[PDB]
Amino acid sequence: LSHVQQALAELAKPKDDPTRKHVCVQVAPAVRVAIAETLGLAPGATTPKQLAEGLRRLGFDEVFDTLFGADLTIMEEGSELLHRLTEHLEAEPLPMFTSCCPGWIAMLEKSYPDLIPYVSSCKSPQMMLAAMVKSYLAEKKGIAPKDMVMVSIMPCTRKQSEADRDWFCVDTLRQLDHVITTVELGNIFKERGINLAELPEGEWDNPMGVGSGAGVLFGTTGGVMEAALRTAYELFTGTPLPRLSLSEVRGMDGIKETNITMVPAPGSKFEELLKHRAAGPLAWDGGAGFTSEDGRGGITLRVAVANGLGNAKKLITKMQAGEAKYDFVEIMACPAGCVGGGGQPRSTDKAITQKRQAALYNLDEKSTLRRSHENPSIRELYDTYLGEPLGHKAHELLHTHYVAGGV
Ligand code: SF4
Ligand SMILES: [Cl-]
Repeated sequence: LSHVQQALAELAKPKDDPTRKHVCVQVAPAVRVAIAETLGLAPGATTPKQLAEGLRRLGFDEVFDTLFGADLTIMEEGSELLHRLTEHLEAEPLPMFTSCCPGWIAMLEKSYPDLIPYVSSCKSPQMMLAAMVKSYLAEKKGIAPKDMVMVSIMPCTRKQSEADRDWFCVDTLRQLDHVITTVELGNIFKERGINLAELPEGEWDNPMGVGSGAGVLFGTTGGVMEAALRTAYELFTGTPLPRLSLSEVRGMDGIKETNITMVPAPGSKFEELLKHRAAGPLAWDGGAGFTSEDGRGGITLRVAVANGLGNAKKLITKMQAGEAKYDFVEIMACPAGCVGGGGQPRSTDKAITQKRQAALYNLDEKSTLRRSHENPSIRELYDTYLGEPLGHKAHELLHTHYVAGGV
């Protein structure tokens, strides 16, 4: 039985069936924008809440937004980056690589096992949300994890392999049981005569198990990498980080970069560290610093983004050669990123991924910058359950490790 079949079988049990499990779903933004295409419509032609209604009609007990999981990843990865920076300023190495793309993680383990220590220990948004629901939410609702099935809808054909990593288990209890792609889900709806464009607005569930809505605030973060950078930057400097604009790197396909200059906040420990101490296949060059005549030092964070895997191999070679100098690097296996993932609908439109990206968020939400640490649902989870980012409980549920040679 395929994972689609297993999931549908669980949903086929009447809710009052004594062998019926609690079945929940989480949905990626890239799925939400592309699912309209499965009906021959434009990206974003169906609303987030129409999709939530559609999923509920399949028999899902809870319907979650993967963006809640991404708030968790931003919390942990922003903290991890800042921690690595602090340790390096006072003399888990740098540069740091993101860890959300399983295509990258597979290549890392098989082809670059020596780079393992440089990779973020964070789990992906979907795996963080799944770990959370089978632990925190299970406890809150008085439901045994064994009686819980979680499904995720992803634009990606590699997300099941991510979910299947052996140790992503609960206390064979899987944190995330089944991954379904955008097109597979689109097919499920069409086969059941569900037309998403004709559905009423439904509603999301909060993974916290109380209140209404998806448990994510209004607005956009700019994505996990930018938001992790913002978390670190704003704590370091005491000043806001605007939306980033990445620029194409000359002579290297699929690579974009930005340099972020950071002056420590006055009176901060960061200011102290820079002053008090002025003096590995990828050796950190001690970082790119700057100073002024009066002694106001700063560091420039050198950030790169690679799409996709061939292009990433060429970046790594340059990095190892010392020809490319970066402090924080995001590698995505797909040329267009997740909106162009292998589980997405096929279009004759060469610019379909541009249309999908543009429709990801409305102009209203686009104009409002969201910060994960300000989300009351996230605050409550840390305050009452997780403890501190990077802490013992957070590490146990939300972090992971890598296996040289692969799994
Ligand atoms: S970039 Fe592609 S392979 Fe990587 S997580 Fe996104 S959809 Fe999956
Ligand atoms: Cl994810």
